[PDB]
Amino acid sequence: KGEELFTGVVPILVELDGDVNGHKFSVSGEGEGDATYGKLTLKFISTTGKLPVPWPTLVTTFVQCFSRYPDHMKRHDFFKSAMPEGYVQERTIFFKDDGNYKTRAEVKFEGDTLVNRIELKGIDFKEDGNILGHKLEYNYNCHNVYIMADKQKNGIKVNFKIRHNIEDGSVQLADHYQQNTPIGDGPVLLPDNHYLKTCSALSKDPNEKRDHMVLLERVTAAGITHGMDELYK
Repeated sequence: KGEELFTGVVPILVELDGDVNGHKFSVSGEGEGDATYGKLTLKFISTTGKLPVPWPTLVTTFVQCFSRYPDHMKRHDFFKSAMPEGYVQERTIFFKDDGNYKTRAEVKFEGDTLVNRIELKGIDFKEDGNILGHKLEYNYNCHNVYIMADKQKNGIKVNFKIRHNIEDGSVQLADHYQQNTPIGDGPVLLPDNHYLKTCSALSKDPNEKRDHMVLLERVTAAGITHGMDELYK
């Protein structure tokens, strides 16, 4: 079905307008995905100047439909099943001992292009916190994304904890509460419990002047039966 839509490489467009503790900013991303290898390549650029928050804090915000689901786990892939029409992705991200982001996004095909348009509001951040104070290392760890069906909503409930290395020394945890629901009136794949093993590499474009981020990410569905295909482990 929608599965077919991901047979190969898909171009992606990402749009984000945000406001954190009153700071207004805008980001635009482009790149492509290949669910066959569970691989994404993306570049984002702030259009509103220097980013008021660390790039890393937005990674998760900025298309799980690109995950790699093993053949045997295909009945579990809500994301792809959800579309041509797309899904709405809503989240509440709690930065431990700090503020929080609430986000609402729509992911769907617009032509040949897989698009992710986002609205983000962040509040209660500490002016000299790890976030506003930009105390995060420019890096990213691997994380297990837990997935569950949400029968009642005809979608899924997703939960995970991101671990942000603090330049000072420890880790800044960010707890993610996530919900996905189909935009269309079609039937979707409500899966059995599972998870995606995810890893992201953050870099920069030497020949790029605006504040930006280059993201290389890989996602492999897991939790039901072991695969050698598994990213980590």
